[PDB]
Amino acid sequence: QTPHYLWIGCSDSRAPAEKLTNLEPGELFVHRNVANQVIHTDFNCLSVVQYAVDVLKIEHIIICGHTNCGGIHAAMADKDLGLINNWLLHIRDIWFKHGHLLGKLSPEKRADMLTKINVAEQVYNLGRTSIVKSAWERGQKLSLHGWVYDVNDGFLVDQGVMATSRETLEISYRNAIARLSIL
Amino acid sequence: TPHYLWIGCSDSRAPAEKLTNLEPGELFVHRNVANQVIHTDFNCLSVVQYAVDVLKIEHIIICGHTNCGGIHAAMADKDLGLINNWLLHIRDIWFKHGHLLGKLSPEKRADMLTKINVAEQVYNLGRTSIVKSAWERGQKLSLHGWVYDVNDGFLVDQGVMATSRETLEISYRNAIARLSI
Amino acid sequence: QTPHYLWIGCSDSRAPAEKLTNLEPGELFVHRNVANQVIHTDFNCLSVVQYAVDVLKIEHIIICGHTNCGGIHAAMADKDLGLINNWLLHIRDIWFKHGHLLGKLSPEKRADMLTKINVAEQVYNLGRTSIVKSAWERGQKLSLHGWVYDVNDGFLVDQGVMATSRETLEISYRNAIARLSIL
Amino acid sequence: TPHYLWIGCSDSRAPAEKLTNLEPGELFVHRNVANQVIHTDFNCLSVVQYAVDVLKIEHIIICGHTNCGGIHAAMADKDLGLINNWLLHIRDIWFKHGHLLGKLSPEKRADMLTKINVAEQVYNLGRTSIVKSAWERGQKLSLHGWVYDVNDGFLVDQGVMATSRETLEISYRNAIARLSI
Ligand SMILES: [Zn+2]
Ligand SMILES: [Zn+2]
Ligand SMILES: [Zn+2]
Ligand SMILES: [Zn+2]
Repeated sequence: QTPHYLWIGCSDSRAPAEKLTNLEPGELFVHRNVANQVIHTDFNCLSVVQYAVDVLKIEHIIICGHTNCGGIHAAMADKDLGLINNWLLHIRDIWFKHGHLLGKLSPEKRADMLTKINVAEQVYNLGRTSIVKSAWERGQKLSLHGWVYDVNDGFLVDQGVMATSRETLEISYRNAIARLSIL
Repeated sequence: TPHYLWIGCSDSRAPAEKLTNLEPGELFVHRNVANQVIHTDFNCLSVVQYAVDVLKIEHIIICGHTNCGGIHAAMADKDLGLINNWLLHIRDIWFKHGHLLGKLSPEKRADMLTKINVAEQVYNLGRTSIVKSAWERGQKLSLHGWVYDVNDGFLVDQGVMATSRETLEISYRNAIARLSI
Repeated sequence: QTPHYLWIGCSDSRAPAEKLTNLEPGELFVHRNVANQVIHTDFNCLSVVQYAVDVLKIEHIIICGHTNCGGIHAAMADKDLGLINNWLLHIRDIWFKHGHLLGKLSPEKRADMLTKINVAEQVYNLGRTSIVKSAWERGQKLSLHGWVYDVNDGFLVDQGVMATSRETLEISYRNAIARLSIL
Repeated sequence: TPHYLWIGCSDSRAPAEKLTNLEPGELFVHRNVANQVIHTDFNCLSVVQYAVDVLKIEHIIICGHTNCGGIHAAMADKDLGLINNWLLHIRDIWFKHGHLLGKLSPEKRADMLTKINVAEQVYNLGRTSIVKSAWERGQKLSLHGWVYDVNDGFLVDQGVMATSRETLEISYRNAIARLSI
């Protein structure tokens, strides 16, 4: 009967999409990876993103991050854990990009802050893929969402990110970071 | 903290999550089109590293599934941009086992390839430095490969199942051998 | 003034394209990588392949392998040399694909045989990229060549591979392997 | 056997091969659009491993170049399929240093970004496990980053040049600092 909502969660056995949502079982494409990333040059993910947009003709993509997250912790620490270092170097660039903002916060609160920046940045990445641009620019309906789940509090009434167009992607992304920067 | 890594297809019809009779939080999931493990795919090899090294998983399960979008698309003849690149890896497998699959009926192929695919992905899994090393340092790691027959409801052990490189060769070679009955 | 011929050689300080060819300096796009591969899911290469076909509008791609080659040797040996193992696992699949044929040859002669299979297989890969298919199928001129260079003998008057269309790619590829199999 | 690894752009105008005044056979070349080293790029990281570990190279040079196809295409606004994905990494760099590049003239950006790019690729190079490890086992490895100004004929030391992680920080930070004169 076909799925209508793509979820991109973290491999960290978190965002049991199934369970966190509770919508219609069978209408949820899922992809999971360490720190729930959308990297410009990742076939794996983009391939999913493609199948979901072009083929299954989906109109929603949630990227969902979470707090107390292994990728983020791994990303912030130094242990060279092999391949995963490469993968997380992308997250470390995000940390550098917002170093100033993060660069003044109880270090405890930094992991959770970075979890949030990240969800914004991946939506921003997602939104700049040819896949998605093409789709919008050809008049197809597609909405993007960035949410952060916490095991204690549920979903944070945060600067979510929300993008239904190239123009809205921008505002949203900016607003998101703008909003996170206040302290 | 979880003992299994599940590697499923993005196609939505395999919710291992309950299927099994195990748990969540004991389940560390990665899902991608056609449920592949590609030699040079950082996305997935990354999931497999965190699994094997950080969490110290004991079982990695690759789960294929019948009438699968990915599999069908692979044999379809029509460009879908990026997804085609990703699916060429499954075409290579298709060609590999061509004779076998010619000796077969057009609509029955779908399913066969689904099986073969699982076999082949496990062989890929088991040749990764990651896995070959868990093994050499004597970590307990078993690799399992199943197809979910969405039609009959039940899963199905394909009996690829490996615990070492030697046990990897035997299952793989035996599986391919068996799928030319 | 623009280039008209893409060369894909081996990173093994071999196929100094420049020098091996001697055509018009400035009209040679080059990419090099270990064992001179064209992998289905490699952005790096495909990106070059794209720039060259779509943008610079090239009409020739040589993939050039060579004999006594580090990638091939590495591929055939067992030392786990880290990342490169992953990369070469692709070459090892080619070895498995032609195991029977290789599987009866003075083991010395195997490395050179595999060097040749490889050049065929990469052309075959190249030829099945959307990039190239799209190009042909839209009536653009594009020729593909697979040659093997030897330091002692120069270019082997071998089953080269040669493909100007989807249909010719096939014949050529088959003919190539067919031809290599005789002993 | 060779002592240098050269990492150039595919754009054809940088034939390091003679440019230098060194040699071939002492030169192990990898060329790709916009002369990038991406964190998760197996193609290139592979060249860099073979270089550093197998051949035991002493110098890795990343060479950018003025009016570069890749750089221009990055700032162009027009989809070119796959190449766009690859070029988003250079857009991210562009944005990163946006203010600097706004404070600048439309046609002069081209060149600046070319410089910045080199700076940033070297920083990428120097954060790879591969390189960070050569260093910890005390191998001699220096990383250099140059722009070839095709117009004036001459190369140009950008004076990113690193021999350790600490020496990597200093050059990088100093370079960016200097390119906001
Ligand atoms: Zn996580
Ligand atoms: Zn499927
Ligand atoms: Zn070579
Ligand atoms: Zn260039």
